[PDB]
Amino acid sequence: QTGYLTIGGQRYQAEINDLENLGEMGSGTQVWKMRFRKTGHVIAVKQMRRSGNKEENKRILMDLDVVLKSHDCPYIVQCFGTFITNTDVFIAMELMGTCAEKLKKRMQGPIPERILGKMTVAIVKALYYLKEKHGVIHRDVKPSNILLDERGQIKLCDFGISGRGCAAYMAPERIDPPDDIRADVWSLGISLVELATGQFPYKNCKTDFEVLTKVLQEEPPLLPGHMGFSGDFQSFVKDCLTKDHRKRPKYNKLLEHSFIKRYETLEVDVASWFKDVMAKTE
Ligand SMILES: *CCC(=O)Nc1cc(C(=O)NCc2cn(C3CCC3)nn2)cc(-c2n[nH]c3ccccc23)c1
Repeated sequence: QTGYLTIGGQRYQAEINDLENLGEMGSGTQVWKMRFRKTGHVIAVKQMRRSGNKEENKRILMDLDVVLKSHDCPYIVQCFGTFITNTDVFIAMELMGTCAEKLKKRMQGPIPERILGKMTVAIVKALYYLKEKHGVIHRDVKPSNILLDERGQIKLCDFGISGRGCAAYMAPERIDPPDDIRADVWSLGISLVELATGQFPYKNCKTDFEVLTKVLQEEPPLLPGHMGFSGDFQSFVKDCLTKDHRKRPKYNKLLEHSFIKRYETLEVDVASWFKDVMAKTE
């Protein structure tokens, strides 16, 4: 079903001209920021040109296939609807604030652990939902694929390489495979260290292959102990950053980790902290 926008619990018969274009948005690719004239809702609309790249359009249709069937997951970016015109296809995604990568740039420093705790519970349950409900492997987990908004929500972005990735967050066994959902556990751990310290773990790398050598030759980059990080946080990163993929835990035991169980029940106001950081901007 296309041509219908479903914001909240109301379905509106919409058209491409019923959306007011408010300009394009900067993200990993063509997503527009639009305003539904009949309701006033600001939504994200990515436009897939019919005469576009067949390889890029294939990646757009792959993630939409996963996004559409991920409606019962609260940690995946939702699709409000689709518009199939004669020359274009418009996918209406929900509008969020920014990604963890750009949030790292505006912060110009580390991200608090209490914010990464809610983020950790969100991304793990999002990846676990993909492996169980649809057998989907993200294979490209990185801060650029972790969205946030004013309401304090944290969600997963888009899986254009998902199967039933960036070389900077690639798992050790993805570089030298013997003879795999645990590959994203490493990518998540590398993303956590980058956000918890404000610096990429494998620095001073001018080549993608040089990053691959440091993953295999050097020890996994754990969290520093002089920043006040909790023991449960350091235990979660150390478990996620296990070089031997056979010893790295799956999402089942990751959910049973004490660091996850803390921020499932803890009340962390991600909404107020998000508005304060975005206020200080260039
Ligand atoms: C990693 C880069 C990234 O995530 N970029 C990104 C930016 C924005 C964005 O800047 N949106 C503008 C905006 C406007 N508001 C107020 C105006 C009243 C609402 N808040 N943010 C948005 C998104 C984004 N949001 N949902 C998305 C779904 C799929 C892809 C991107 C996306 C991303």
